[PDB]
Formats: sequence, C-alpha cells, structure tokens
Amino acid sequence: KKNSYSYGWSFYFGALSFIIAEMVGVLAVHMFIDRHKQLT
Repeated sequence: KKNSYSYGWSFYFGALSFIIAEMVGVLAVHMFIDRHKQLT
C-alpha cells in the first residue's frame, strides 16, 4: 500500500481518442439526417 502508481503519459491519448472518435461519430449522423432532409 502507498505505492503511488501513476497512470502517466500516453494512456491519456486513448482517453482523448475516445472523445475525438465519439465527436466524429455524432457528426456523421448530422450529415445523414441533413443530407436526407435535402432530398425531402
């Protein structure tokens, strides 16, 4: 106990990549629904 292990560097690049990938995936659906609403 009291080892003070650190989650450190580029592990956070995975956590950042999650947010970036999810912000990608939501915008795709905006493009879908807007692109389909154009042909309505």
